Amino acid sequence: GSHLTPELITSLQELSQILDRYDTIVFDLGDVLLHWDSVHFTSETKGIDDVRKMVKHPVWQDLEKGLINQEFALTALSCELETPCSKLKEMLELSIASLQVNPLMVEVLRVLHKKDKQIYCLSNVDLESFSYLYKQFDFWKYFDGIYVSALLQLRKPNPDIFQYLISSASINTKSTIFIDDKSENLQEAANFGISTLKYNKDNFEYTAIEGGWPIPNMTPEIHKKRTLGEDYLNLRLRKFPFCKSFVSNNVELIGGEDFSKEIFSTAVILHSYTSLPDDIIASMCHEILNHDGQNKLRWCFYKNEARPDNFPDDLNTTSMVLSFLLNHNKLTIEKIIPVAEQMIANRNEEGIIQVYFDDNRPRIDAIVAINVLYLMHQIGYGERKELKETEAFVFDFLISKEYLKGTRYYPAPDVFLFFLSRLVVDFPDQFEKFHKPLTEMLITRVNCSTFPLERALRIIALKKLGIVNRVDFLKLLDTQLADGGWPVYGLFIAPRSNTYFGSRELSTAFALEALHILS
Amino acid sequence: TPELITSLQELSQILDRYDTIVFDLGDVLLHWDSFTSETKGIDDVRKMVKHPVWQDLEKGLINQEFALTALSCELETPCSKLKEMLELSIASLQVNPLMVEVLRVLHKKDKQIYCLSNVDLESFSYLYKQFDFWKYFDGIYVSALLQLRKPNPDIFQYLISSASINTKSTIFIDDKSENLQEAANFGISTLKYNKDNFEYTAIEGGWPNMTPEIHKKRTLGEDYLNLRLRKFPFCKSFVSNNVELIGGEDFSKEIFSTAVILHSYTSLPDDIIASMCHEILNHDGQNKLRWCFYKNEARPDNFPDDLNTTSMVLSFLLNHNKLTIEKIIPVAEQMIANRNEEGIIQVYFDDNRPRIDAIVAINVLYLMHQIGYGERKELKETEAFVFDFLISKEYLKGTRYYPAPDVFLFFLSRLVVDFPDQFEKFHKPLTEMLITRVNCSTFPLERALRIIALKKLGIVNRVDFLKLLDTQLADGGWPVYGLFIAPRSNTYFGSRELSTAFALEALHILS
Ligand SMILES: [Cl-]
Ligand SMILES: [Cl-]
Ligand SMILES: [Cl-]
Ligand SMILES: [Cl-]
Ligand SMILES: [Cl-]
Ligand SMILES: [Cl-]
Ligand SMILES: [Cl-]
Ligand SMILES: [Cl-]
Ligand SMILES: [Cl-]
Ligand SMILES: [Cl-]
Ligand SMILES: [Cl-]
Ligand SMILES: [Cl-]
Ligand SMILES: [Cl-]
Ligand SMILES: [Cl-]
Ligand SMILES: [Cl-]
Repeated sequence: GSHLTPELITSLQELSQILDRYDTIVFDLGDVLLHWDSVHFTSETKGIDDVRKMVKHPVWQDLEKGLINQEFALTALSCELETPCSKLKEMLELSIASLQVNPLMVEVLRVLHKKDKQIYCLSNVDLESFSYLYKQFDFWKYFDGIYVSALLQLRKPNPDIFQYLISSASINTKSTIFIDDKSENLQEAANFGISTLKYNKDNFEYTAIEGGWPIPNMTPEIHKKRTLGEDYLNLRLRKFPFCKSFVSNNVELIGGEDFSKEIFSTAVILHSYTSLPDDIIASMCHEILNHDGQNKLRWCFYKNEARPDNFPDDLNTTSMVLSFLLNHNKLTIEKIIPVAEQMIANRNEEGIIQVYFDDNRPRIDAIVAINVLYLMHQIGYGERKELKETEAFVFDFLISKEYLKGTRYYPAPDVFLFFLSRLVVDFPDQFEKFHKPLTEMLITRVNCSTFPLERALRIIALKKLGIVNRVDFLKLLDTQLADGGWPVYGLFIAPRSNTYFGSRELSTAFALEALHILS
Repeated sequence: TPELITSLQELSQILDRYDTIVFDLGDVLLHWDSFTSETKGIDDVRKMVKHPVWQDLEKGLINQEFALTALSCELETPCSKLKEMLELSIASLQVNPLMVEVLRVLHKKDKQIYCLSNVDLESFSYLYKQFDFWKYFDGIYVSALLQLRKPNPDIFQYLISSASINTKSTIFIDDKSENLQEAANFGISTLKYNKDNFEYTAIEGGWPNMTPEIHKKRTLGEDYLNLRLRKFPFCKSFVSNNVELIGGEDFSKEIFSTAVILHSYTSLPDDIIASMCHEILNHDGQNKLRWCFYKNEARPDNFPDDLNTTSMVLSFLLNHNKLTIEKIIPVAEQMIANRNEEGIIQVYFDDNRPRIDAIVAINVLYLMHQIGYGERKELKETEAFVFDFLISKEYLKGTRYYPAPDVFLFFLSRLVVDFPDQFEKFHKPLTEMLITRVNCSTFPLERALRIIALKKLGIVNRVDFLKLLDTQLADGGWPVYGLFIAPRSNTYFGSRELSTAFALEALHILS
């Protein structure tokens, strides 16, 4: 008998010794951390009765990979399974509503987290189910990274999903064990050198895997597109370190004209793309410091030559600039704190910090509130009680889903979620209640629009929150133009004239950040 | 080392030696005469066409608005100035009168003749409308429709495979050396066009992309469709209030879907054709060779026989030798007795339910020409109805029973291509419309219609075909699609069978 022989495990003490030997543990969700009831007769007798007929149908694979959504999958299945779609939907909702944790295995996960193991979730789940599961259960915080088929356009047991996890997370397979109930997933993982642990009803099957042989994707294309985009952006900003911009009446800036007389794009690029060459940072920083419309560490959007009559300094440009200058050691907190105090003196009747340093131009904007809050927490103002109404404004904007209508100056919903994730992730103790609702919204928006900049925002925000969004990443590659830059995009607007501002530089900087953060 | 040629008589003997001739458009068939500007930015269009972004535009990845927007940034020229220059360039193009005559003669001598050219979609649409040599090509291979461009060897392989070219007897006329160089690598002889002469290289051919995956998907699709129709030869249908039939309920009580499939997908196995033909012949909604859309069990009270089901059924049976023209002609005469006061043939056999529909008129006209009624004078107004519907672009509003514009263009293409002498004036306006619509909607059945109709008109639409491939589900079927509606209640009918049958016809016709 040449077949390897799994060591049977029947005592939690044994399980703990085995698991303690490994640096990295990979969990499945289904029937390891969760269980559910699949049988649901309804008020409708026609058709199937067991949700297992749906999840094992080939169409379910398209759902799992994010190619189709649940409405679409159920339409196809109502035909193939000769069952009214409204019954299929009812069956699926009831099954989903009946899911619970596996108490032993969630406790296992919590303990491995305490012991500072590296823990990853690798699972086939469709996108809307994943959203729901993320909100409903509370073991996600135990994971160092979450790899879900609907965000990957891959599914177990395809070898490519194991290869992508191993590469994405830099896994050393020799000290990695994989817990799953399906034998064909475990066999696929062992052939990558990962040791296996079969989760059975009353036992565990433990197979140590010496491994050692090397590992068999998109990676060559990726390196050339990254290089081509870098070269494109570096040439643009070495030639024009004052970031150019075009104005038009549509988000694609079709027929836009060169404007190039506002400092905010430059600040945005400094603030967001973390791999700029040092010489470009210096030249762009110089444009910030020497900008026309700086008055006593307050910044105006416009160069003086372009400033409309009576156009005030604004808190969005000032917050983002002060925050960048402080992070790069060009200003001290003690110089910034008096300007922050003027921001706190800029609240309106509801207590919300406003957009302009000008009592005759009252406005609020939830992204401007976010970036003001970011600066506040950065300088030590984080517990000033005068911030409470501004934070609640931001919180309700998220929870109410009002952000789906955009803000006054930023129409795209993902921009709000993106700048929010900077605050929620960089100051986690002060923003815990934002973490899950924010991550849940982002999950539901994976691949929901085609604009490269929007794609890139979702990639970066989700990855900073522990979740790998490979789908938006792939489609982001498809839209690089042949000179290596991405298309222009209108990131913000003058709302009364409906003028969009944007640049190829802005799109390309975020696209490269997204490519970098998943590398 | 090329052989320099300056004798027309020689050229004629070189060209007579080849079965297959490939033309480029630039310099070979169209040349230009280059009007200044003191505005800021570039003066010659040469800088746009050599910019890497121009390649995206030629490959059909972006349109002209998009490319001009990027180019206006990289070239620091106002996009409106780039746009004006582009347009003046394209409109100053003129035919090459010698080559157009060479091409007319080769066509009249029965050669196989192809156009292989890098041109963006909107320019091609304009040039297709502007000039009248397109009719001498057997197949037009344009980069914006292929998502390939010269001189990459992929585009030559695609052409050789797509048109089944024997390179031994093929010669390529072009004026760029790198294009000819690449063609030679495939065994194709070259004729470099200069203004004073041709350089001719004879090259010995005759020696032997995504074909692996295409085959799997075609096999998977055929297996899905064959299983569905072996199990339900009365083609099923679902109904709902939206084109995707989200929320749709099984209906399967109308015969027209079965007729559409028999009529449109030409590779069904013999046994499925027989069972489905049996459903047509046994349909109880039938009365003296007129058909009703509904089974009797579902017929609404006083619902009449209609010319759309009847025309399509009679046409299919005549074509599959189940009925004779002599039995059909008295039904055709009843259709001619069904004109409204404007002289247009109506939808229903019932003077109390007066309706017209441009697709019903098309399928009636098709039957008429098939049976020898093609010159009856009573058809004149119905034909003018269809023509005005096309030319006026009113078809973009859909017809009464078919909301999707490509459905009208697709059924028109069958008529126009199957009876080419009676519909000449339709050919170019119809091909123009279809060209501007390449890749303009996501629905698979619509993609498929544009692919099939364009190929029948001699233009290879690979853009729509590649996107078609991505929407197949893992069981081999494409998603359900609402092909027609009961307009007063706004009910869509459709099936996965219909979507799948058309998608497979599209894959087959480009194979
Ligand atoms: Cl639970
Ligand atoms: Cl959690
Ligand atoms: Cl997969
Ligand atoms: Cl500059
Ligand atoms: Cl400090
Ligand atoms: Cl406001
Ligand atoms: Cl707002
Ligand atoms: Cl904190
Ligand atoms: Cl023509
Ligand atoms: Cl190329
Ligand atoms: Cl049947
Ligand atoms: Cl006959
Ligand atoms: Cl009518
Ligand atoms: Cl109509
Ligand atoms: Cl004819």
